[PDB]
Amino acid sequence: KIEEGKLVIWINGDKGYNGLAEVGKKFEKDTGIKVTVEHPDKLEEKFPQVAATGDGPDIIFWAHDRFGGYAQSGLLAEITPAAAFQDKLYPFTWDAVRYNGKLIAYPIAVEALSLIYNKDLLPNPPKTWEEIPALDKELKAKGKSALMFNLQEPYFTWPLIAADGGYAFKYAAGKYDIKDVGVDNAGAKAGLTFLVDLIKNKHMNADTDYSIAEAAFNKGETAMTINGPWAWSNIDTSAVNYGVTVLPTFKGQPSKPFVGVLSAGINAASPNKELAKEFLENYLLTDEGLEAVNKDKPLGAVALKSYEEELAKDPRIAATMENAQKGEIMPNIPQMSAFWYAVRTAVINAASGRQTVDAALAAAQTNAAANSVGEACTDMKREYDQCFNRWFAEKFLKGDSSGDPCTDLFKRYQQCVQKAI
Ligand SMILES: OC[C@H]1O[C@H](O[C@H]2[C@H](O)[C@@H](O)[C@@H](O)O[C@@H]2CO)[C@H](O)[C@@H](O)[C@@H]1O
Repeated sequence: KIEEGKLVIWINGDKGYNGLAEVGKKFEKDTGIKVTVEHPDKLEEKFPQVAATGDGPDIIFWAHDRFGGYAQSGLLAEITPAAAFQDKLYPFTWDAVRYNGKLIAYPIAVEALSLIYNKDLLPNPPKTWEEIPALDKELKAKGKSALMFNLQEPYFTWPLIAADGGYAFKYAAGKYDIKDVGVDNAGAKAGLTFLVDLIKNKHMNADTDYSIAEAAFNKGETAMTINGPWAWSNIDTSAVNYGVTVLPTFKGQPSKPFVGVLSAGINAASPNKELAKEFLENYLLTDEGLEAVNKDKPLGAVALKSYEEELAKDPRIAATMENAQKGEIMPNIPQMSAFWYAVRTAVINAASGRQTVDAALAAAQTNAAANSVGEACTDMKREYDQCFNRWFAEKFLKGDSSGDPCTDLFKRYQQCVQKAI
C-alpha cells in the first residue's frame, strides 16, 4: 500500500512531468522527503481502481471533470486552503474544483484547445470550418494537407460538435439534469456530419490520432492542427513556424471547446496528506514551481495570479483564453466519465463508417443517459445499504430492533430504478 514519508504523484504523459520532478527534487532537498513522479498509461481509469484498495499515488493530476467521480466514491480528501491562499488563485478555478459545497483539489492551470497553424504554408489561417475543404484540396495538389488532429479522443472534436448546439448536461439551479444528454440534437449532428464529410471527401483520415497528427504538423506536412498548450513545446524544437489562434467558426458560431482546469487532488487513502498540502501550496503553486513545469510543457493559463500576469504577454496564452471564453468549463459530476465514453465511441464509429452520424449519436445519447441515471440510482442504493448495514449489525443482530428505519431510503432508490425503466 501507499508508503508513509514519501510522495508519489501521478500525472498525464502529455504534461511537464520532468519539470514537476524538478519541483519534487527541490522539495526533497529542503525537507529530505522523496518525491517520485510517474505517468502511468490511462492513469485516469487506473486511479479509481487502485485507490479503492487504498493504493495509488498520494497526489493525482488530471483535468477537473474526473474529480467529482473520484470524490463521490470517497477517493479524495477534502482540501481546506486558508483564505489568504485561495485569494492567490482566480476564483473561477476554485469553482471548477468545488463539488457538493466542498473543495476537492487544487487548481493548477486552465487548458483550452486552439487552432495551431503553420505560418509558412498558411500566413492567414481560415476563419471558418466551411473553408477547410477548399483549402485542403489546394494543399493536396502540392502534396500537403489542410488539417490533421486527434480523432480518437472526443475532447478534440467536441468544439465542432458543440458549436451549433451540442452539449453534455443541462445545468440549472445548482443541479445538473442527468436524465438528459445533449449529444443527439440538430447542432450536434450538423457538427459531426461536417467532420464525417471531411473524411468522406478525403480531407482527413479516420484513424488520425495524436501521434500521426503531431508528426504531420511538426514535420511540415499539414498546415493546421488542433491541440493544447502542452503540445507547443515539441513544435518549438521542430522546424515549423507556428501561430496559435481562435478555432474556426461553424455555421457562423464560435467553436466551443470544453475547458479543463488541470487540478491536483489528494488520495483519501494517503498517509501523507499534510506533506502533499505543503508540496502543492508552497512548492508547485508558486511562480518558480509553475515556471519549472511550464518550461517542460506549457501549462496554459495558470490559476496562480502572480505567474499568470507574466504569461499573459504570450499571444499563445491570449489565444488559449479567447477559445476558453468561447467554450465552456466542463462539468465535474461523476457522470462525465459516461458522457465521454459514449462520445468517444460515437465519433470513432461515425468517422470510421461503422455507424451513420444519426445512429452513432442516437446511441451515444441512449447509453450516456442510461449510465448517468444508473450512477444516480447506484448512489441511492449505496445510501440505503449504508443505513441498512449499520442498522442490521448495530441494532438487529444485537437484539435491539423495533423496526427497519431504512425503508424510505429503499423506496427512493426503487423509484429511481422504476423511473429509469
Ligand atoms: O477525450 C475525452 C477526455 O477529454 C479530456 O481529457 C483531456 C485532458 O483534459 C487534457 O489534459 C489532455 O491531456 O487531453 C485529454 C484528452 O486526451 C477530459 O479531461 C477527460 O476526462 C476525457 O476522457
